[PDB]
Amino acid sequence: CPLMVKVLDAVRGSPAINVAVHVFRKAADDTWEPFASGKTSESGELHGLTTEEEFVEGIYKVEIDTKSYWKALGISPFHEHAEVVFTANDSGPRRYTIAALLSPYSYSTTAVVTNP
Amino acid sequence: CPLMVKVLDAVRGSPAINVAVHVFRKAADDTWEPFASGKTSESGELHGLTTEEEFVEGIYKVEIDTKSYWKALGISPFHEHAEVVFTANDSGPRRYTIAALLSPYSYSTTAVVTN
Amino acid sequence: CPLMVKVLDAVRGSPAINVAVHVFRKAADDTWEPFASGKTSESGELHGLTTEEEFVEGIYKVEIDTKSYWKALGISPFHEHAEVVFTANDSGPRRYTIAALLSPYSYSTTAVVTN
Amino acid sequence: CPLMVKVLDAVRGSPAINVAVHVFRKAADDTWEPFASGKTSESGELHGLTTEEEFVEGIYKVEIDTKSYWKALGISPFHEHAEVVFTANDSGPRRYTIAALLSPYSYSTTAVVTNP
Ligand SMILES: COc1cc(O)c2c(=O)cc(-c3ccc(O)c(O)c3)oc2c1
Ligand SMILES: COc1cc(O)c2c(=O)cc(-c3ccc(O)c(O)c3)oc2c1
Ligand code: NA
Ligand code: NA
Repeated sequence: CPLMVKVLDAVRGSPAINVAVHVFRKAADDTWEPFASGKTSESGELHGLTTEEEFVEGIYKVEIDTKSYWKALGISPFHEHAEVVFTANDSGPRRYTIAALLSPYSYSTTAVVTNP
Repeated sequence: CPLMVKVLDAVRGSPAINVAVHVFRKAADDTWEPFASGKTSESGELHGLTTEEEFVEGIYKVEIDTKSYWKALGISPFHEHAEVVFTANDSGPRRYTIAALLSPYSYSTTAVVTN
Repeated sequence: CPLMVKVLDAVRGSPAINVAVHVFRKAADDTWEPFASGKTSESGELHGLTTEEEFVEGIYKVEIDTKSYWKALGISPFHEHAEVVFTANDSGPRRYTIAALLSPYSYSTTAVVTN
Repeated sequence: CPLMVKVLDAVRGSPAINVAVHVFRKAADDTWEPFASGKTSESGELHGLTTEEEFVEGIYKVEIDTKSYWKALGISPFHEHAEVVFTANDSGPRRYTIAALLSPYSYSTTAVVTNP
């Protein structure tokens, strides 16, 4: 898979398990079209969102459902979600790992991009 | 003003100057309505976006134009922009500072909410 | 003052108040010599640590007592402290702000160096 | 191995390769004794620093040689190194991953702690 999402919990020092993730792709009319979705596993990772064939050039938005995550742990957090927006595959196919590190009032996100 | 945005550059160890910032309010039909905008100052800060009277409870989005910032420095970045989406809540402290720390392939954002 | 320390709490979205901070200078024999210290204020800031005359070039270490901060809030943390080690350089801009953003199992630190 | 170090480069969007790491353990006299060292691989990971038997309770310091890393890439960075200091194994053996995300004037570090 050319798109993977990894989420960590900075309060617990653990993977962030059962985090919902929705991916969108900007359409020709400039709307955000639903592209793929899933949830993180016990390891904090979400694999299998898409395929090399389907993951064409485009502008993609990875929404990480942080508020839904934190509230289930009894924490009222600040953000609604984390949104990671990027152009993909503009120089040919790449593999993308989107990582996020979550706290109730803060998050950081990183991308690791590799050429297969 | 109840909303301030502060932007820092983790590559040069400096405020991120002249960065465009757009704030939107979520409307009843779920679209994003322009609310306020500006450019960060020489200190990386953008003050005066709104007033107590206008900044009612609701969902807001702060978009920070990170891509143009990095391109003006000759650096190829990953993200189109950084987006910070949150609910304004009258029960909490009254002053919101949205801080962002920028790198070409990463950013971190924080909310400092005080009285 | 050429050196300021700012500490933020990523769990509560607030300044980190009453955090002990110790600054050390590296001596010729490689040991760490106490240099300045204090506690962060209600704004999470510690001003007045040193002066231009005393803050000569060299290697400095800023230790932030994060463990005591989290324990006073009833939260079990990972780190003993956060340590920031850097060289002061007269060629660069003259004012150093060392910022730290704290979580129980993580921290991030940044240097904002300006004139 | 119960101690692993992972390092990422926030400028390049890549693993941070060939980063030197020195681990110390506080001795009874309160000095920092050299405990293990190594360097990150092509994946940004450093495995095999220690063993379950040798990684006893203690206060450990993981020094990540960030300045040496960045200068080789033609970047004069701010910090000398990142130092991650923590008590380990105080409630019995655990597995620790120390992760760091590096920029020239900033870094963030996280721990993921698991119970085997
Ligand atoms: C199990 O421990 C791991 C494993 C990873 O793959 C990762 C990873 O891929 C990325 C990061 C990370 C660390 C600090 C940040 O501020 C950030 O945005 C990301 O942590 C990990 C920790
Ligand atoms: C001038 O120095 C300052 C001043 C500030 O108010 C701030 C501030 O409000 C927040 C942060 C900050 C630091 C690290 C992060 O990972 C992050 O997301 C934010 O840095 C500052 C630095
Ligand atoms: Na192209
Ligand atoms: Na014990």
